[PDB]
Amino acid sequence: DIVNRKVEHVEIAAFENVDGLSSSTFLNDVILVHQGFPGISFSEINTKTKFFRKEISVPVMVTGMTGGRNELGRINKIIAEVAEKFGIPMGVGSQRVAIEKAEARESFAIVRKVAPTIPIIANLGMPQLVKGYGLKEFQDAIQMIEADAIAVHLNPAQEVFQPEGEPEYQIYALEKLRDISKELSVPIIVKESGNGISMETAKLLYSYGIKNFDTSGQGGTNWIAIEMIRDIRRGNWKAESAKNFLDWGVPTAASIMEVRYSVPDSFLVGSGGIRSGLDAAKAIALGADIAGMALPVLKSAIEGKESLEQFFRKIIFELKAAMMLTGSKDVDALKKTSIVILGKLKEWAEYRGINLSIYEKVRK
Amino acid sequence: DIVNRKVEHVEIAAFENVDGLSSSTFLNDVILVHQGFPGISFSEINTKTKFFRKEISVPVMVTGMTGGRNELGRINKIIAEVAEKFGIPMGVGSQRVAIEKAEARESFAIVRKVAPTIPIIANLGMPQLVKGYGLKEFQDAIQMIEADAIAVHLNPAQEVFQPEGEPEYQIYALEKLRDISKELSVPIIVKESGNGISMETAKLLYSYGIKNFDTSGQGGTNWIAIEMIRDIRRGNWKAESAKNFLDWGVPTAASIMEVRYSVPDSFLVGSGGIRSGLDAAKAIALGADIAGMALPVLKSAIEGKESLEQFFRKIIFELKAAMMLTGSKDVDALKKTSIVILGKLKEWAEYRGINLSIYEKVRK
Amino acid sequence: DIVNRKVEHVEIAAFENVDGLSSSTFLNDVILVHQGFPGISFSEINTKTKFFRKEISVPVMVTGMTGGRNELGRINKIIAEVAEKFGIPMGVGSQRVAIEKAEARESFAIVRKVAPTIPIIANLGMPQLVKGYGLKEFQDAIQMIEADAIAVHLNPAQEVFQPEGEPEYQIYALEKLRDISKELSVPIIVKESGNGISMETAKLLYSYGIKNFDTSGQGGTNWIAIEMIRDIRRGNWKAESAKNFLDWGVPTAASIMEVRYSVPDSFLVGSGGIRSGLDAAKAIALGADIAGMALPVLKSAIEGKESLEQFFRKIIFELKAAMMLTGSKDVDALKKTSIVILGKLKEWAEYRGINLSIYEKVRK
Amino acid sequence: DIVNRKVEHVEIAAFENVDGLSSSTFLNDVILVHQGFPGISFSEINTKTKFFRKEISVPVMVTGMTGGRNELGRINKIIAEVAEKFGIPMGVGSQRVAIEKAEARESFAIVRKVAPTIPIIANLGMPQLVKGYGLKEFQDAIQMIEADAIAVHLNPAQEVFQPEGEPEYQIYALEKLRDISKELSVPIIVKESGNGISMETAKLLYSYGIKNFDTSGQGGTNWIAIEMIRDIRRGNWKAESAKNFLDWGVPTAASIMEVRYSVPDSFLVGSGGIRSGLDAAKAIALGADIAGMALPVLKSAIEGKESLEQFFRKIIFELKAAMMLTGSKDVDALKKTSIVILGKLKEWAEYRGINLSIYEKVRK
Ligand SMILES: Cc1cc2nc3c(=O)[nH]c(=O)nc-3n(C[C@H](O)[C@H](O)[C@H](O)COP(=O)(O)O)c2cc1C
Ligand SMILES: Cc1cc2nc3c(=O)[nH]c(=O)nc-3n(C[C@H](O)[C@H](O)[C@H](O)COP(=O)(O)O)c2cc1C
Ligand SMILES: Cc1cc2nc3c(=O)[nH]c(=O)nc-3n(C[C@H](O)[C@H](O)[C@H](O)COP(=O)(O)O)c2cc1C
Ligand SMILES: Cc1cc2nc3c(=O)[nH]c(=O)nc-3n(C[C@H](O)[C@H](O)[C@H](O)COP(=O)(O)O)c2cc1C
Ligand code: DMA
Ligand code: DMA
Ligand code: DMA
Ligand code: DMA
Ligand SMILES: [Mg+2]
Ligand SMILES: [Mg+2]
Ligand SMILES: [Mg+2]
Ligand SMILES: [Mg+2]
Repeated sequence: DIVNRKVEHVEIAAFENVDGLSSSTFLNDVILVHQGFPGISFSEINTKTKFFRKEISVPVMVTGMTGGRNELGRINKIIAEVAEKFGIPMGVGSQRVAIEKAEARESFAIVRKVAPTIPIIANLGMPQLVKGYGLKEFQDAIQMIEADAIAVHLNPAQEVFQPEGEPEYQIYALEKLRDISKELSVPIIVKESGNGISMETAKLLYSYGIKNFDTSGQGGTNWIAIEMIRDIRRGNWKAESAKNFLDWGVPTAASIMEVRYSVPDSFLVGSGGIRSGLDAAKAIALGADIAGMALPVLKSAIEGKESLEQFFRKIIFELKAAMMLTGSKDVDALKKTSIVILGKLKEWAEYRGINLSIYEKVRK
Repeated sequence: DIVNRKVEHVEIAAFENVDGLSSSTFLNDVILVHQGFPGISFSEINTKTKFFRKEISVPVMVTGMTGGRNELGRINKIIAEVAEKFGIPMGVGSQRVAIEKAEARESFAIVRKVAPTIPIIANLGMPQLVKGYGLKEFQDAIQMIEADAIAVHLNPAQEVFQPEGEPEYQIYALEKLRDISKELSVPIIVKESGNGISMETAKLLYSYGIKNFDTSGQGGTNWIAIEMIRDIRRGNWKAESAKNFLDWGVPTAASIMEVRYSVPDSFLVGSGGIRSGLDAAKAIALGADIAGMALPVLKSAIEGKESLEQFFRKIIFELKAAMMLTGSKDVDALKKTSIVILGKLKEWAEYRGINLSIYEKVRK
Repeated sequence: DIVNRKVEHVEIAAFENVDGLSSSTFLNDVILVHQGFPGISFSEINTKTKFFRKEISVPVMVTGMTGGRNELGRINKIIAEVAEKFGIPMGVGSQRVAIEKAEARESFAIVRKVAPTIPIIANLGMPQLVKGYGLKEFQDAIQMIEADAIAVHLNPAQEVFQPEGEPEYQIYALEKLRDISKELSVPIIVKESGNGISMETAKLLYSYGIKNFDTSGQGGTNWIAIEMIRDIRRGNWKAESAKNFLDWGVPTAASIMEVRYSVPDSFLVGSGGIRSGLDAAKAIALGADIAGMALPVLKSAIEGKESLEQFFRKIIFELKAAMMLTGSKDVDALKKTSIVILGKLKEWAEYRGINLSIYEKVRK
Repeated sequence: DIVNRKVEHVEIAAFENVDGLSSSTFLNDVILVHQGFPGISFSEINTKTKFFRKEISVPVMVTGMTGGRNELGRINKIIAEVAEKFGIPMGVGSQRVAIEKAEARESFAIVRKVAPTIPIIANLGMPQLVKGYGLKEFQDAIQMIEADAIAVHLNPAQEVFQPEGEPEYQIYALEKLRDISKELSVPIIVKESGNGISMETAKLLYSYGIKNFDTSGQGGTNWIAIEMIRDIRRGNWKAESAKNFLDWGVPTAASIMEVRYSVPDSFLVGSGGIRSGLDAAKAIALGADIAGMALPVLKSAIEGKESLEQFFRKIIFELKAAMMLTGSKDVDALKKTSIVILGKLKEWAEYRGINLSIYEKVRK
């Protein structure tokens, strides 16, 4: 019933009120400057971009979500087969459960069966690095789905409020991670889980050789909220404490700036409450290399394959519309299109010593 | 039934909820400084100003709206005959439909019949320049109403979400436009359609010899909203994507600043959600040479001639009041009266590198 | 029935919704810094201050309001006899009506009968200076109540929307005013009427020898609103235009700054929506020499003598509390106590080039 | 029935609507930067800190509240015995009543009986120093509970609106306080009472040798509100005046900055509307040495011992969570962890000349 937590996560995320609960992406404060004369035609817009060694159709990825059981695997199947069809990369949920129990291995292995060509991304938790995971468990997760990269997740917020949570993040784990990167065939992405990557955390990770980040800021799926609900449900007293932390974290937009600024040469996924292609566009324009999505993908896949195919169409169209309307012929042009940064995001950046002049240069 | 789109545009704009829907002019953030001692009498205020080669009574124009059918032409008739009476210039709707079908030619030609002296402004769409329009179609549109100028419209936003939309804006079209200006007897205005002119777009247009701009920013008629409604109505899936773009664009006030700043010597109409003579006053004060109106004129003309005559009286009075209360004896004095720029418009201008010092100089 | 407008003004102001209607003082944005150790006792706080040649008990005045009829004069009687008792100066309403009709002379003359010692301030409208008033009409108004000063009022906003309004403010009127000051035995105050004095207006007035100003900014009695109501009532079409100007003007707080800054050595009444002793305190602290009130005094006087005596007690106490809690032993100490300027007032001051450094110096 | 005021204070504070009534801590504007990789384990977080000569378990204190009667003493008993159990320091309510009546001495003396080891802090009012309290009354208060320090309270705000209030704060009282510190065996803390310490007040107190401050800013228990309620209840006319001052004071967060900045080397309690361990965390991070609480401790103690034990667990956990999620191994690390200062708090600090650069340095 670490597999029970797995179904509870999906069940709450999908059907309960946790999307952006008391949180904010700050994407509100980002405005793409409209170009009344785009200088391009809609049909010649090229959404292709690179994702490590492969090429992907759209600068969007599905980030890690689930696995560890049947109904969980058949979700992963729906996601993967559609992701394949659209040429967009897919992460899988934490593979811990598949390392601990061989029955859960199938619900992850299905992904590569049904999606042979797209980038697939493994997933293990940072806490497990403190609790005696090493080179072989990583290679396990990797070869189990023939992953093109592995995502190690940061979730100290969640672990703290989780009823069975493991809030251990000793510096030792980074020495280990860095050694494991020596021996690994594929690159590592470090990703948060709804609470965002600060420039301190980015710089630290970078100092240990981490080059790929996934922001996962607040404003999307509220993981403190999900554990709060699990806490309420067990009459665990932590529930009320969690309530005080519902807006803890770096908002996604702020995280994107923070990471891009503190480690310019990084490969950067901008995720955490990306809900439309416009949001994807803003995130990329703001500094991300690719935009990441979880929850809305889950909600669609639960409704069935074509429901999700319609979702990706809507996202892709939206993105292309933002590109069109900024005169951005391809992903590179979008990355350097004109933006306005307003309100709280501005105040944030200024206080954190993010120089708006030198920032415009770093993003391009 | 490109004529059907023409009636549907009028029918939605006039009777459905699209005026400023999730959009904003930012005119809110503009404050005309009250002068307790004006230094003038109300009766000596002179609202006269030049409009290319003619002189107009008020620094206000009715911008292009409709034509292509009977009930559409009898609207144009009401507008034009009232515009004439008040000595205010009038643009007509897109003349594409009249180029394609000779029956629609009457609904445009009526305008010059009933309004012999005021500036009348022709209208063709930018996409048509990529789709084989040229010198002769322009001269057609012009001589068809004995136009004093022709407005070429930017509507990539609209075209994108339009169900039958043509979102093609290749750079070629500007090379063509620039050549057509060589041969044309009247000047060209480039205008947007509810989404605004950025300083990048202004500068580009200017580099092709365009000197007359009509901002048409967001915060008035929401053209994305109108197409969304047409999409909902056809059960076209684009409807929901459109919903995400309802606040896409440059707000009018911001656009005025952007144009005036990036191309100081421009002749500049400030339009997009101008609803009162106070709005007109702000737009002029802010940097516009003349203020532009569409939707409220439509709504009045639909109610009848005198309903619209009362409207122009209200607008004029309001304008004169703002002039009086700023001690502005004439349109020139208004253009350099004292203002305050606040809130989001300030943040916008700062981020976009609009120097408030050097701006005050350019508008004065 | 210029006497009828007099009754209607009181009747609307007193019983209808016009106090701060869509307007704002910006006093919100002014904060008096609390001193946990004041350094004084409440009982030793000295509220005394000078008012031209006289001394007054409190740095507060009742500004001009009414007269011209019986029920209007018996209001002036209640106000005056209470003002006398409290040693606070009182302005009277416009004396135009008393110049035009000798029956109205009594409703003004009563004031000096019942208030022999306090400063009484005469009142005439600026428009009348263009319409043939001069030295003798001024001396009339003065000697009619043995005034210690005369207030000439600026009301171009009001006159514009007034149904029988006279919006004439030629520069000639200042040449005349300046000559009339030559021959007058008492000083002149120029005051606005709900719409505030800008720094341009202040400077202009100053260049004609005017040294005493009464801000009367927006956020209090909305005089555009009052005339709008009169308009609605006569089915006058101006009603709707007025509605668009409901928030026209300089907010009181801004006006105080603007005047103090542009003419440092001025004697300055801060009025326009002063509703509590805290408001009075903020206004003085901000830069006013004395605080001015109209509407709330009217409303109390209408309820009877003791109702108004209780009002002045409440005001005085409130003021003293603010003085106590800022460690301000007397009016001078309050004028230089510590403040915070926030929000929109700050943005206003910055845009209008009011240097916050050099401002803090000027207000001391 | 100065003991009646004691019962009324508790009875209103506890059961009526006065917590943060029209007031604000500004803690909203303080954001602790989330660290996705903390670099520590939750279990190795050390919350210990020094409190004068003693060491305390948590950087939190219960600030002074009550005493003077039986049901008041049995509250003090519950608080103290729990405070003891958790190793957190406790202040007692004003000991005036125990100096005046020997029956009230028991309700204070109980505290040291049931809490032998924790720091206990005496309490006397600043007004009593002008009304002939001296060395011996201080030593009385101290030895009556074997206090480790004495808090003298600033409450001019309260005294002003109190029906039986004594608003006397002559400078003389500081000369006296300073002399009394000569002869006293324990240190003196100066604390406010819901209205905050300004940098002027801090500097003044410091110039008289005061080194320990307790901010007690607005946004928590509204003492003006409490006296307002007492006023309403006695039909005292001051009630309405009080209403106008409900948001008078320095917001806690602002006060913390102001004190830390004006007197860097101070020992500083940050109190006034601290309601969660997150609030405690923010206050310490911001500049406080320890966080202070009153009202929520009262409310729990009223419900019984274990209700309050649960409360302290909740607070401690919350605090440790904030520490964890900022990678703060101990109280010192938290004091120098990364923050963002936004909105009104930023505007406040800027206007008050608090240099954000030189501030970041002072807080570490
Ligand atoms: C049901 C669900 C389970 C998830 N589980 C995982 C996990 O196993 N590992 C992980 O790194 N991310 C996990 N995520 C977090 C996402 O990858 C993502 O970083 C975060 O939810 C923010 O994106 P969103 O707001 O678009 O969902 C999960 C999200 C959802 C909705
Ligand atoms: C019913 C209607 C039809 C319009 N059609 C056209 C068009 O043919 N060509 C064009 O350049 N502008 C067109 N406009 C846009 C206006 O000229 C104007 O730029 C825009 O609506 C913003 O102004 P408003 O908010 O005052 O309406 C149309 C507006 C309306 C309301
Ligand atoms: C009923 C009434 C009549 C007034 N008439 C006059 C007038 O005769 N002359 C004048 O200078 N001010 C006049 N005032 C304006 C006030 O002196 C004051 O400047 C303005 O009302 C703002 O103050 P308040 O908001 O505290 O009323 C009048 C105000 C009221 C309420
Ligand atoms: C019932 C009650 C009585 C209090 N009485 C005292 C007092 O005797 N002396 C004092 O210095 N502080 C007194 N306080 C004020 C607190 O010590 C504290 O400074 C203030 O309430 C702000 O903290 P809070 O918002 O956490 O309650 C009292 C607070 C409460 C709730
Ligand atoms: C958002 C996120 C990281 C979800 C997985 O949490 P978990 O603690 O259930 O993962 P694991 O199975 O690694 O404990
Ligand atoms: C606001 C605006 C430009 C309306 C005309 O759009 P359209 O696409 O119907 O014009 P055309 O007839 O040129 O296609
Ligand atoms: C607020 C104010 C100035 C009221 C008097 O206006 P008015 O135009 O009735 O005065 P007058 O009697 O001078 O015309
Ligand atoms: C918040 C606070 C200081 C409460 C005690 O006030 P009080 O005036 O009842 O105290 P004392 O007993 O010293 O008069
Ligand atoms: Mg886990
Ligand atoms: Mg078109
Ligand atoms: Mg008049
Ligand atoms: Mg007391």
